[PDB]
Amino acid sequence: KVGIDAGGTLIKIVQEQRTFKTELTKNIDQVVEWLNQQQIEKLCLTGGNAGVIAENINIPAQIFVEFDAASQGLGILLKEQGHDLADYIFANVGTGTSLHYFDGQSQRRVGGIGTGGGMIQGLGYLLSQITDYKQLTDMAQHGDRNTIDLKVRHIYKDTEPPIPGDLTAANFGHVLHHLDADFTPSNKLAAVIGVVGEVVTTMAITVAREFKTENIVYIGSSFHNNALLRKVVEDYTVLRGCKPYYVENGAFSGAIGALYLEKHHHHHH
Amino acid sequence: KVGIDAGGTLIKIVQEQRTFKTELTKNIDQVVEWLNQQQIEKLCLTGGNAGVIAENINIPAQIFVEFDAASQGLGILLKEQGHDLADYIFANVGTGTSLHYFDGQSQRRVGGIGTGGGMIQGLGYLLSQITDYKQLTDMAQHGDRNTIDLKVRHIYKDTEPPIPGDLTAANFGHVLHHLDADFTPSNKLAAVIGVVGEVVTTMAITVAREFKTENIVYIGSSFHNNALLRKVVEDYTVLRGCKPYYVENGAFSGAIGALYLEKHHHHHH
Ligand SMILES: Nc1ncnc2c1ncn2[C@@H]1O[C@H](COP(=O)(O)OP(=O)(O)O)[C@@H](O)[C@H]1O
Ligand SMILES: Nc1ncnc2c1ncn2[C@@H]1O[C@H](COP(=O)(O)OP(=O)(O)O)[C@@H](O)[C@H]1O
Ligand SMILES: COCCCCCNC(=O)CCNC(=O)[C@H](O)C(C)(C)COP(=O)(O)O
Ligand SMILES: COCCCCCNC(=O)CCNC(=O)[C@H](O)C(C)(C)COP(=O)(O)O
Ligand SMILES: [Mg+2]
Ligand SMILES: [Mg+2]
Repeated sequence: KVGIDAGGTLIKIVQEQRTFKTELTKNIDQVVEWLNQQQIEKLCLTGGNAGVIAENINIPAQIFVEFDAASQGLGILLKEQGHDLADYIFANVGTGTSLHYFDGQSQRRVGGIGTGGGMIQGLGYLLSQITDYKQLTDMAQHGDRNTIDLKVRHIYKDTEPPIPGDLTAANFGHVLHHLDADFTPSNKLAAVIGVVGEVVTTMAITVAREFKTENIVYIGSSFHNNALLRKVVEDYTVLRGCKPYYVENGAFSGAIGALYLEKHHHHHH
Repeated sequence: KVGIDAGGTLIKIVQEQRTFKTELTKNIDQVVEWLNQQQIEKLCLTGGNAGVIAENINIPAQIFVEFDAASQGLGILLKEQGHDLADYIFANVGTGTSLHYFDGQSQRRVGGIGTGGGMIQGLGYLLSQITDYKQLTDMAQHGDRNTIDLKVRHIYKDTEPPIPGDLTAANFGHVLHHLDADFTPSNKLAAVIGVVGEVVTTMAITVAREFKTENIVYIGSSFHNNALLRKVVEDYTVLRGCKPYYVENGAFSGAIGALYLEKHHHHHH
């Protein structure tokens, strides 16, 4: 069997040892072409575009809701990778961002936000005219956010501030103080990644506090080829007294979960 | 006496009936010029740039921390305007955004984020080259976000989604699906206001849930001349089962609070 998580931007495919593959959601027809060349008895599907695959191929399919599939696959990966966490927030930073509290037994969605990988690509395109994901993310890595973002220390100056001075006070809030600066593509893109990372993290640490867990597990393809994003998120998570976890193949959590859920759907009473 | 909240972008001045005035923080020297033409016995100061005013003029001054000054002024304005709220979140959407829980007696800061008025101006400048605040905000009001923002309904298509289809899934996440669109200045600016409003609101409703209040009071100068921002925030607050409140002269809460705190600082035992 095959597990497929057909998301808003990427289609994640898991073949069973696991073989991992991705395809762009825009190229969903090419996934169907690939499937038609395999010897597959059943599709285990999840994600927003699961229905599009199912209706376009004659292989029997079963669909699972992404939140439960992602939680189940993530729980499997965490254990494989040596983590025995009692509870955690997980933040699925996909095309958009979905936040979940896992209490040790099951997941509940506790929030979400439109700041995620889609914004990185879209706002990154508006600021740089780069459409290629590897080019965009590579360009951002070494950007300097200092002429773009305002820190608390910039507002309070010689007065000791009421919250730590190094914190971002206003994303893009320094632009009007640097109107003669060279706002390079790298610098602008670093600031896009900065705001996305800071928003995701802020929401994750807030729901971590609300649900009384110190653990925050970050998954999603948005971290791929984006070490800057991983650092923005890791650093701020630690600053706010929580423990960040990244997961090898975590972006395939849903696909793994779909396979697992299909397998255990069979029972009787 | 005079109350002055010298913030990151605007200096809010209250003279006592109240007279309200603003000046750009960049023009802080002109506030000092104005002060030197008045007959003022004492300055009641708050905000990040309070120290700059105090060190540049010979009028006796007392400084108050903005969070307590804002809370106190807001509590005064709410009562003046007929609201007797038992508790509430207040979201101070200034150059950046600071979030507070007021339990009926005092405030505590419960979060914050760099998505606020500074981002509107800075990212708005990067996308439109407009520096004038009235021009920028006026241009945004009637922008169409539909080719820029991705909704849940766009990902899930003919499948009923696990969360409501009209929700923003990814700010700027539709850009790559509309690469031949005319991304007009109005449309781009509406999307900037959209992401700021949605992030602020998301954080406000999350801490409202955490601290068990249905009331969210929004203050800050970021709402001035920005009906779109007010609508984005109001609508999403209501959708998430909370009650939004806007306050006449709410952006002057800190200045009013500074005057009040100075007046009642005098006591003995
Ligand atoms: N090869 C790639 N092409 C396009 N986007 C990519 C790629 N690798 C990583 N990404 C990033 O990952 C995001 C998608 O994350 P993912 O978790 O797969 O979301 P979804 O389930 O919505 O498809 C993209 O918006 C982009 O930021
Ligand atoms: N006349 C104006 N000039 C510049 N910005 C304005 C003006 N009116 C409203 N704003 C908006 O209000 C924001 C500042 O809000 P405010 O609550 O005064 O913050 P601060 O206390 O940091 O100065 C600006 O970033 C901008 O979005
Ligand atoms: C009108 O909209 C007001 C603001 C809504 C803000 C909150 N938005 C959300 O919670 C949706 C965020 N996005 C997500 O949760 C995900 O992108 C999903 C829609 C679940 C789709 O999953 P994926 O394709 O993996 O990103
Ligand atoms: C390194 O930074 C990591 C991310 C930090 C994100 C959180 N940032 C914050 O909480 C600061 C948000 N901004 C604010 O609270 C306000 O702008 C203040 C700094 C209090 C200044 O007040 P004002 O001038 O009125 O906006
Ligand atoms: Mg996904
Ligand atoms: Mg302020």
